[PDB]
Amino acid sequence: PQITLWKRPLVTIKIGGQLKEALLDTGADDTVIEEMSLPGRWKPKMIGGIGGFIKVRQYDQIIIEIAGHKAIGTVLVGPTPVNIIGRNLLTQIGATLNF
Amino acid sequence: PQITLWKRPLVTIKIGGQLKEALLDTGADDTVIEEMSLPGRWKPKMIGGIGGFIKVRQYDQIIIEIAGHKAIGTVLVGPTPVNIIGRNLLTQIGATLNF
Ligand SMILES: CC(C)CN(C[C@@H](O)[C@H](Cc1ccccc1)NC(=O)O[C@H]1C[C@@H]2C[C@H]3[C@H](OC[C@H]31)O2)S(=O)(=O)c1ccc2nc(NC3CC3)sc2c1
Ligand SMILES: [Cl-]
Ligand SMILES: [Cl-]
Ligand SMILES: [Cl-]
Ligand code: NA
Repeated sequence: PQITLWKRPLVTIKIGGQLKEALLDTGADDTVIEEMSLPGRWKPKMIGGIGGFIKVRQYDQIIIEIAGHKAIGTVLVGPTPVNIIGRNLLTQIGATLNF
Repeated sequence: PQITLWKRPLVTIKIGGQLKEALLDTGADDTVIEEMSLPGRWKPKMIGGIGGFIKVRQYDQIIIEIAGHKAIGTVLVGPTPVNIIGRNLLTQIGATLNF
């Protein structure tokens, strides 16, 4: 698909058996999801955004389905105001910015 | 161009006759630049994201070149960690997301 940018580029994802709405975010290195449980090992991380830093849990090797496309990668879980799909997963679904 | 996302989508912008680096950011509604001088009057705004928010100065109808493409629109100036080109200007340069 081609997604215009007149509105936020929101998509449905499936993660951890749950459906969520998330923003396709070329400005995000990593994927950051609101509080939820995920299986397996995690480690803490601090990540900076516009308003300073938040503490997150880093889960590696998490499968995800983004607007129907599967991939796998690291997911950060914590108190983000928006669920964001970052470049680490956008690459895997073949997303590009075109102009 | 077609910009893949294996690295950050950094481009050169020109604003006030000077070149700066900025992130093409589909997750940003608005364009936010580090402290600089711009002409005219400004209005107040707050913009929030990961970590919380920053207070910025809103300048309207500013001439800005993004990756060689000419735009004229709103620029927010304040203590952002990174210069961000948001959807207000990405739509002026004709950018879409594609996969
Ligand atoms: C979080 C999203 C939803 C909004 N932001 C754009 C976003 O692309 C921001 C842009 C950004 C990049 C880096 C530092 C600060 C901001 N990305 C972001 O925080 O991603 C984090 C993810 C993790 C941790 C790190 C690493 O990569 C960067 C960073 O991986 S924002 O906070 O920078 C921003 C920008 C413009 C803007 N305009 C607004 N307009 C107001 C609503 C009417 S609100 C707003 C918020
Ligand atoms: Cl990853
Ligand atoms: Cl590729
Ligand atoms: Cl604008
Ligand atoms: Na894991």
